[PDB]
Order: sequence, then C-alpha cells, then structure tokens
Amino acid sequence: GTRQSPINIQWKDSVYDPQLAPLRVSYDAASCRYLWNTGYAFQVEFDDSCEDSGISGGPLGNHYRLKQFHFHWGATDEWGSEHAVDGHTYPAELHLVHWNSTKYENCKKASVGENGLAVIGVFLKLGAHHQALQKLVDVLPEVRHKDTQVAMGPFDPSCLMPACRDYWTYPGSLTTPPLAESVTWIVQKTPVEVSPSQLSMFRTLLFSGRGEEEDVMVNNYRPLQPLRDRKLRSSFRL
Ligand SMILES: [K+]
Ligand SMILES: [Zn+2]
Repeated sequence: GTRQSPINIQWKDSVYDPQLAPLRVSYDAASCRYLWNTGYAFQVEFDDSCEDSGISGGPLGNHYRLKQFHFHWGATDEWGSEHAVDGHTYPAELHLVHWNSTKYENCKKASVGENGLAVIGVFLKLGAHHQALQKLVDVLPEVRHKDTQVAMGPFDPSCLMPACRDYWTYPGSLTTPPLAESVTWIVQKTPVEVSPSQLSMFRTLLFSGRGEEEDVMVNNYRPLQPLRDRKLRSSFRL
C-alpha cells in the first residue's frame, strides 16, 4: 500500500490548509454500551443507531458516526503511541473510529471502503490524573483476558480529547488487519495528560485467553510507515 498508517508527522511535510471548515465533534454519551479486551487492545463500543453521534466538518464530506474507540500503548512510559510527531513517540495513543454513514451501509463495509472511516488520534502523555479516562481504567481488572467484556454506563468520548483541538489530517489506513486504506486520519496535536497509574493499568491486560499461559498486553502498536507522496495538512498555522 502507498497510504499506510501510522506515520511520523513531520514539520517538513506539513502544509497549512486554512480552508478546513471547523471540525464538529458531538457524541451521545448515552449510546455507550460496553468495554472489551479485543485480544490486541481494549475497546469501548457504542450503539451507532442514531446519526446524531459522531463528527463532521474539517476534511470530511459529511457526518461520520461514532462506532468505537480504543488504545495503543507500550511496555513502559517511554514509547507506545502509533504516530510520532517529529520523531517523538508518546506513551499511548487513543483512536476514536467513526464511519461514513452517507457513503456506506455500515461500519463493517465502510472499514474496507474508500473514504469509509474517519479516525481521530489522541496522544496520551504523563501528567495530571484524567478523570474521564479513570472511569474506563476502573473496570480494566474485569477484562484482563482476551474477549472478555463488561457493561458501560454513559460515556462521552469528547472528555478524552484535549481542549486545544488543532490537528493534522492525511489519507491513511487501519493499523490492524486488513490494513485497508479507508481512513481519513485526524490526529490531534495536543497530547492529553494521564497519571502514571492509568498507563500502568493498561499494562495489566493480557493478549491471552482464560486458562492460557499469560501473555502480557503491551506494545500493541504498528511501526511507522512512510508518508510517500501523500498530502499532510495542518488545521493550524505552522
Ligand atoms: K466476550
Ligand atoms: Zn487504533
């Protein structure tokens, strides 16, 4: 593929696009359903029945419905994020996945189709405790094994995003099989602070299933891929 993700977001390749319309983010917290261990990461699933929960504007042709969000992290605080910024890797990265409900019938089909997905990437860095994230951390002990799940109460994913919403956008792909190049990436420039214990709890999950030899879930990120001739745009002046 020539549009693979993640990438090292570099100043030299960035071009400011002042024409980008305001990115509108509005989720229905009441649509949250459960959290589960996918065998690769932990993920929060939503009921994407309504079309009033997701994002629009920015580099998107229309509204994309929120389906789920998940995290990627490392064995220690020194690495873990998928994308890098001018060579710098963060301890973890949050991915909010939305699908094109205008061009596609459902997430599944949109996930492998052109312009099927819009994924927001958020970097997590060490700092102050993050209250919203803690609601998720609290139940991680319930989903240690692969495929296990736990019910979720309402949860607004916007609470996991930085106040400053500057972002970079580029056409990319999924970072897990089938690695389809169906994603319009929106990577937030401003990392979000989380306490040391929150990242430590991420590392208590397992890749392995119940009754199997424990295989610790860490370093669940894909290595950096070349930008190639892709257009990397910034929503903010460089
Ligand atoms: K399950
Ligand atoms: Zn991801």
